[PDB]
Order: sequence, then C-alpha cells, then structure tokens
Amino acid sequence: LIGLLLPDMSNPFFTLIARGVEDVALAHGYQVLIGNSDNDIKKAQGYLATFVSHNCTGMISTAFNENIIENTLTDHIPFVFIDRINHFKGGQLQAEVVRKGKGKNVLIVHENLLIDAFHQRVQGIKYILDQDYKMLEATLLDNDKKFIDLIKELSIDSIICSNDLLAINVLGIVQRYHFKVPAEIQIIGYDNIPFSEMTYPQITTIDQSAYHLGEIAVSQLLALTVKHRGSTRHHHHHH
Amino acid sequence: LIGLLLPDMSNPFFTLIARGVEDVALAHGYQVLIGNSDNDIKKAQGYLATFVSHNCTGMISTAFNENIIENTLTDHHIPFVFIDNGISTNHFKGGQLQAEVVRKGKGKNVLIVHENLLIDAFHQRVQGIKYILDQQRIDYKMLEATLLDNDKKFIDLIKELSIDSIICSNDLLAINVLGIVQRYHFKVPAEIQIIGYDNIPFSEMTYPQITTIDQSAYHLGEIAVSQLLGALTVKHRGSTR
Amino acid sequence: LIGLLLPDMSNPFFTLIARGVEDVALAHGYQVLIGNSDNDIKKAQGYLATFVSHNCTGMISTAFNENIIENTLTDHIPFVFIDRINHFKGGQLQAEVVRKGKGKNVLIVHENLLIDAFHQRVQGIKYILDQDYKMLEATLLDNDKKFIDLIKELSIDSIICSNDLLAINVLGIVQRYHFKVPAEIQIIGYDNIPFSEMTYPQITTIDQSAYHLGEIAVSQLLALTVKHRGSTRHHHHHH
Amino acid sequence: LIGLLLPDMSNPFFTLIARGVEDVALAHGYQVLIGNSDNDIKKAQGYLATFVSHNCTGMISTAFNENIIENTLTDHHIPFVFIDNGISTNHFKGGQLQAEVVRKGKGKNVLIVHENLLIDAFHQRVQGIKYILDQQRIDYKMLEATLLDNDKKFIDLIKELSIDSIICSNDLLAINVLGIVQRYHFKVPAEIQIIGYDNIPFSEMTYPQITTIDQSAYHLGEIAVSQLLGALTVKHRGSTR
Repeated sequence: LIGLLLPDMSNPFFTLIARGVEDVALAHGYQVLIGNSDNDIKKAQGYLATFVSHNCTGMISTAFNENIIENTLTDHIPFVFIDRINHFKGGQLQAEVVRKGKGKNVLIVHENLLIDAFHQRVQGIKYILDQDYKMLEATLLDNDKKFIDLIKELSIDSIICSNDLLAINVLGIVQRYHFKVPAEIQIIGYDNIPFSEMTYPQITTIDQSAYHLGEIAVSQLLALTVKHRGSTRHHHHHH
Repeated sequence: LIGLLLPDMSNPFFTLIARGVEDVALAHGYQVLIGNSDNDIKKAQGYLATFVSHNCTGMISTAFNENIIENTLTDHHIPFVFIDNGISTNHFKGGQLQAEVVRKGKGKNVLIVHENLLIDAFHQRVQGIKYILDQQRIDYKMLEATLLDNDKKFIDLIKELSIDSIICSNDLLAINVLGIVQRYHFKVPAEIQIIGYDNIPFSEMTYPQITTIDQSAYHLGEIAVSQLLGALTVKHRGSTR
Repeated sequence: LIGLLLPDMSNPFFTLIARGVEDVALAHGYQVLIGNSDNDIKKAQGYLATFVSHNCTGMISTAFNENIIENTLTDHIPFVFIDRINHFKGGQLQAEVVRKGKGKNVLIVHENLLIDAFHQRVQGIKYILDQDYKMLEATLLDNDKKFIDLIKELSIDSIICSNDLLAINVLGIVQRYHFKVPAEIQIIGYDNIPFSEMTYPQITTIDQSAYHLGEIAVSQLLALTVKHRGSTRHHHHHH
Repeated sequence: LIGLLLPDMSNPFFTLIARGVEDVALAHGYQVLIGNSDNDIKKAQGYLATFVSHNCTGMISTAFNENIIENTLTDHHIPFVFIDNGISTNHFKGGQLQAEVVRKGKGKNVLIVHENLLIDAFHQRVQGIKYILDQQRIDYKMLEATLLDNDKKFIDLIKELSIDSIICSNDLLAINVLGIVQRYHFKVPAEIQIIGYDNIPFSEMTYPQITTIDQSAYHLGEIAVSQLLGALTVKHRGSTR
C-alpha cells in the first residue's frame, strides 16, 4: 500500500502524476492512500502520520516534506520524491523561448518561491535573462487593473509563468484588456497540462511527462521538451 | 477517516468539492483519503475496499456505483452520502437554465455537446435542455464530447448545421469548444454562443469568459461531510448573447 | 528599517528575540516592521514582499524562508537567519539529562519536524538515545485520555519536548492524571522562557539566550546551558 | 496596511488579539504590522511614527497613549480603535466577577495582586473587586506584582496575613502565584484559592487549572479590525473553592 501526498490536488499536473501512480499500482494489486497537503506543514504532517498509522509500504511526495519522510523512514517505509526523479534547466528553456521571440521587457510571474521546483525554475530564467525583467508574485494577478498598469508602465512584451495554470490566468487578463498575444505580449507556461491546448492561442509550455513521472515514481518504489504553440513569437494559423 | 471517492479528480468541479470536504472534515478532527475512480468501476470497487479495509467512518462519492456501495457499506454499518442519501441541486433544473440562456440569446440551431449520459447528472441535465428547447421549437442536435478530439471535423459539422449556440455538459467541454471555434475564426458570442456548467475558475479566465451555472461545489462538499457526520446561479458572461 | 519575520508570535521564545531586536534597533534610531508568518508559506511570502515594498534595509527571519529571502537579496537587502547564529547539540543535552535521570522508556513529544530547528534537535536526542523511545506529534496531546493510556502501556518515565510550551502542557496533563513529576515521569523542555520558572515543579530546560540572540542578530545586520530544575530526576525543595 | 500596537506581545492575551486582527485583516486583503510598545511611551511614540510614515490605513492599540495617537492620527485622517473608538468588555464588571467567585469560595482574607494601575483596564478591574468586597465586609490587601519576584518574602506576607484567597489582574500573575504557593506547600484551593483574568491557554495547563475570566480576546481582535474598516465568562476551575 502506497501513500501519495500531493502538494496541490487542484493542480492538474499533480492529478496526472497521481493517475500514473494509481494505474501502475492497481495493475500490481497495490492500493494508494492519497492526501493533499496544500503545502501546509500541519496538513503534510497529518497525512504522513496517518499513512504511517495505516502501514504504508512506501510513500511518494515532494521534497517540501523531506524532514518528516526521513524521520518516518528511520522510525519505521521507503519513499520517492516526485520533484527529484531538472527545474533549473526548465527555467533556462523558458527564458530561451522568450529570447527566441525577441523579448525585451519580461515579467516573471511566479508561484511561491518557498517551493523548490518553482524557485529553481526562476533561477534558470534569471541565468539566461541576466546574460530586463521584473518579478511578480502570482497573488498580485488578483488586481487585474494594477497588473495591466504595470504591463503598460514597464512596456512588458514577454511573460514567463511558473506553470500553465498561471499562464492561462495571465492570458485571459491581457486578452480582456485588448492586448494581442503573441504579437504584443508573448506568454510561456510550464507542465503541459491539457488546459494548455484548450486556449486561443494555445499556450507554449514545457512538457514534464507528468503521467510518466507517476509511473516511474511507483516503479522505483516497487526529459523536458518545449511545446511551441500560438502564445509565443513558425506555426501561424490552423486553416 | 472519511473516504472521498471522486469520479474525476482532473476535473476542478470535483477537487473543489474535495476542498469543501477536507475543510469541514479537519475542523472536526477527521482526515480525508481521496480516490480517483477515473470513471472506472474496477477502480471504484478498489477504493471502496481500500476505504472499508482501513476502517473509514464514512464514505462520500457519486451514485454511479450506488449498488455495490450501498450493499458493502450497509453490511459494515458505514454511512455514505452521494453528492450527486443525496445532497445535490437538481440537474434537470440546471439544464433548463442552460437552455433559457440560449433562448434569450436568440438561439436557433443548438448543438448539445455532452459528457457520458451513463452518468445520471449529465443525462438529467440534457433532458432539462430538451424540455425547454422542445417547447420553444428550437432545433438541436446532440454530439458526444469525444468527437471534439478532431477539431477540423467538429468545425465541418458546425458549418453544415449553421450552429449558433452550443450547450456543454460542463465548463471543461465549454472551454475546449471555445478554443476550437475561436481558432477557426468564429466570433463568440455574435456568431456562436457557448454555455458550460459548474463555474470552475478556468471559466472566468478565458476571453470571452464562459457563461456557466454555479452549483455551490465547495458547499456541496461541506454539506456532504455534515450529512455524513451529523443553490444554482446563472453566471451571465461574455460567451453568450 | 528592519523587517523581522517571526515564525510564531504566540511563542514567548520568539517575542523575546523580537525585544532584543527592537531594543538594539531603537537605540540606533532604526524602525522594525514585525510580521508573523505562522510558518505558512503564503504569509511568509506576503510579509516579505511588503517589507520589500517598504524599502527595508535588512531582514531577520528563520531559514523556513531562505528561498524568498535569497531571491529578495539578488533582486533588491541583507538578511540574518535567527536559527543559524546548534540545535543538534541541544537535542543531545536533552537526551543526556534524561539519561542522568535514569530514563528507560522515553517519549519524544515534538513540534512540526518540517521546521529544521525542531528536526535537528530530535536528531540530537535520537543520537544519544540510540547509543527505548517513541515519537509523538504535539497535536496528539489534544486527546489527553489516549495520551495517558500511551504513557501507561509503554511505561513511560521520561518525556522530551521540543520546547517549554509543550513541556508545560505535558506537565499539566500528567499531573492532572496523578503522576508524580519527576519521581514517576520526568520532563525536559527547551528555550528557557519565563513560563518555565512558573510551574510547580519548575521545568528543566535549555537556555538559548533568546534576548541576546535578537541583540546579536540586529548587530550582525548593522552557548547553550542546561537549567536543572524540579521536573527532572540535586535540588530537592525550596524551604 | 494596518498598524497593530500591542502593549506587551509577551502576554498571550495580546498575541491572541493579534491573531483575531490578522485573520480578519487577511480575509479582506490587508497585512498587519506589529509593534510591541513594551509598556513604554517612547517605543509607542516610535511605532505611531513608523505606522504613520508607512501610510497605514488604520491603527489598533490600547488607550494608554490615547492623547498622542488621537492628535497625530486625526491630523493625518487615519482612523484608530482602542481595544481596551472603544470595543472592550467592561473591566469594572470583570473585577466584580472575580470578587464574586472569591465570595462564593468563602474568602475571608484576600490579597489583590495587581498589575500597573496606570493602566485603566487594570485599575477599573481593581475597583470592581473592591466594590464587591467592601459590600461584603471581606478584608483585603493590595500587593503590586513586582513584589512577587522574591518568593520567600511573598510567602512571609501570605502567612502573616492568613491569606486564603488571591485575586490577580491576569492569568500570568495567577499562574506565577500558583507556582509560588505550591512550591511552599500551600494547598490550592482548600488553603489558598486563586483567580486570574484573560483565559489564556496556559491557564488550562496548570494543575489545578486556573479559574479565570474569558474576555473574548480573539473576537476583540476581529471587532477592532471590523470597526476599523467598516462577552465575559467565568471559567470555574480547580484553583477556586
């Protein structure tokens, strides 16, 4: 029996990892206990304690949780960290797409940097870019008027987002304020969740092979490709 | 321990229910185990056994597997609620609401793009739509959402049938459809209006935003754990006329 | 102007650090912006963003926050980590008091191991002890009946707690169920907050020089001693 | 930005107010800056300036510095609430409640161990106690809480005066007092009963637990930010007769 502690069950990237895990597991007669930590230390600790209570044979989680997972190994249970089966290189790829699209003034819209995968990605972006940008915490998208005002004041022509969910949110704000994507503002996400193929234009993104990540993770227990699409400055239209 | 068996955890309608469930559950000292049935009876059967094995004090799921759930759980004296022992808003009434928005938008040729009608919620919603459209003598055709996968063939059909209105079983279908028609240079909503269901956050992120029906998903989660232990609103938005 | 991001403003250990900081700062005409992150990544990010908004000259925080603090240094602000001005050694000292009191069956009641200071301390305990114990997450104290049942089943004679707040809670539970502290059960805390001297018996603890920590922290910006008291098995009574 | 100026953030009564303040504030999109005045006018004056400098949309503090606050803030058109423009429960009534618990416990020789009477809350509470004890012709003496620092001298006084009841300005004083008398082998409550104020969590952690007065501290924090933007209960416990 496997315990799978997901950082954000409302993120399709993680639900897809989870299906890769559940599929392989169920094939080999294994059950999975699934928990959502919401990157909350109290929730993480809660679920992990319970998964121990219930004699899990192995655990899958992200490295937000290493201290507890480690202690639970010694005190009791092998583990795999899904985020460690490279995010810095991913970030470099995002910045290189922006450069290939002739970006001059770039906004890095990021999820919480206390999450290593996000932080490492933003380090990769900065590397290529430092070789003009501003950083903006994802929560600031909530005031769309002030977001658009920033875009104008800074003459932003490129936006790099930590994942596809943020890219999609960003796309709808700038389109609702009448900017042209990609000619005026180009946008790049990460993960390649199916939502990324549903927008007009479709979101240029980095495929992390989520389903295959879950598959490998559970297999250990028992590479990145750019998707160039309409949202960046090759493909013109679909007719 | 509360066993939550979701039909599709990739759908944000269900993970929002799950949030509801989690928040009330923790406020009362419970944890929630999640299963994704992935719309599969074997998988569902697996989680029932998982949840039963691990001494869950109650189960929350949809009625898709009501027979095996009822039978296994009653035997073990474990209560259960079905979120679609019921607690849901009325899906027939929701479908009427979808069709009324279309009527108001002056819909003449309506494509009903639907999820699996094996699922009671989806099927009832469709009868809701047909109830209104038949009375109105508005023409409609029904298309299963898989046939969305080839987008050029979808467009051929839209053109041939002169579709001006599309009613979707949920917001994932509506959103997908929106991207397709926009990509083939249809104007939304003047040429084609589209309506979804669920009011997931993605529905407010598209341009135009997707007109939908909020069915109090978070609170559905809250009620289920409340019933377990002891409202429909049209969101009028840019995608409709 | 200093930003001081406290992990838990309801912990007297941190409020005392804060006074050391505020005192030295105010002496040198410096203001302090004080924020409570509650070790919540969203709160931490919120406060740190704001402290940046408001042109802080330097920041003081714990290493829960390193990724954001670091990024804010490069993008903008020097920092000091209060938890890094040794916790593993502290843990060894707690275990050595227990051994000196002839502990046989030990309960390690711990705060959240996702917090490095707590985790490192518990590693220090395990080191000495491994050279019989059970670990118990602090949240489990809430069911006092089951806590006392565990104490009985396991014949617990020693309890090591991550800090004085937990030690004090533990003391009142076992005393209300009629156990004799220290003859039947001995208890050790950490930090040496003033509450530790208020109980009967007084709580044996490890002084971290909290006020002096705050003083040093702000000074950088511009050792452990056992307190043997009544709660462990030298001093007999106060008459 | 909301400026919260606490008189003593080492006191859990105030950090609980602060939690109240933080939770409502964030729910509405605000952050809270905290200042500890450390019971000091220079420090308080510093934070007013800090909070004013940094364009706080409102201030929350105690009325200790009401004159300089009122004057500086009114000039800058910044509103403010005083948690002890007031929002508090009544401290005089709280003191009556303390003395009634003692009367019921058959108190005959009462020591009133008090915080700084410069602080209105503390002084009013003391008049509350004296109101009841005078009517009852119960004897009492007043002791400032600093003279708690030498515990053998405190005990000498307790013995000389045959004290059987101790009313404390807050739970930090009560708790300290409890440890002192217990350490010198007085039996609580049969020999000496003790009552505090505030109902901080430490009051439920001692043995015996400390009888106190809950003054809705968390909710005090909530109301203050609500007033800013737009109940007393005896807890009867083992430490009293």
